[PDB]
Amino acid sequence: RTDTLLQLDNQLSFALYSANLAMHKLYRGLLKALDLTYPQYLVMLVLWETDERSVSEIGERLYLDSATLTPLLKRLQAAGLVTRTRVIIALTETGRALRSKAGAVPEQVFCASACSLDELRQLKQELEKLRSSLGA
Amino acid sequence: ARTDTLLQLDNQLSFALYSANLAMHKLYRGLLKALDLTYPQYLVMLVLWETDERSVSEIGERLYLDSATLTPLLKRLQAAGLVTRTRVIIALTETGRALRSKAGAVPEQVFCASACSLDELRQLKQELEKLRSSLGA
Repeated sequence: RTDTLLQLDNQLSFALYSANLAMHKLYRGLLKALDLTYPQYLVMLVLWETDERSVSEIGERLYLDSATLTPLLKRLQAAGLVTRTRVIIALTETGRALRSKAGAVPEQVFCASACSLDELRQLKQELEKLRSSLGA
Repeated sequence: ARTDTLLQLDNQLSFALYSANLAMHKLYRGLLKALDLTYPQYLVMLVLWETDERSVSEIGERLYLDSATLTPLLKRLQAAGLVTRTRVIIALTETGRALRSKAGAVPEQVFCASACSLDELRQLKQELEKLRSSLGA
């Protein structure tokens, strides 16, 4: 009997997949004013904390390979938010200015999660533990 | 204020979720190669292996996916001869039903790779379920 092992409700992957999509849906609404997609927003988070990073450094930080990150950088550059120069990525004046408009986003996500601070930190910790166990 | 601390990558629950999901996805690209399926196509098979002969709507509300997202997947499953379409209503084929036996190795390896205890895995799954619900409400 192998069926119970494959029931949808018993898959850790599906819970992760569906919660991540729900998070994306929430962000599409939260990032509307700053015209960013979630992954693009992640790149900006990296730059707003540490500017002038190489593509390799950003990819290592976000756990993204070149093929997935490059399109994000291209879109950010075309929007005038970052520069790409031989590759090193840096914020433009408007890209740096965008940070002030994203200040309320984290709090909005915290509220929507319905988690207490400890529940959020505990969940985040377990997810990071899982990420480390799954990845090389 | 120190809006910089609120915006740090390492302080985002969403990133921990996004990156753990990505790691799980990468693992699955390797695991599913033996079944020659993509993750979403696999999810559809999971639904059918538990409850066969389902409508596109039923499969959708089970996976929290809309018809527009499911349509391409079902056509690929059909082309692979794992599923048939009866006009709406998706049913497993002999081949699709047989694929279940070898699919068991997927959850098996995921558990091993997760380096979690049974209790830890189900507890994390429960919290993620709670979050999905909360985010949508």
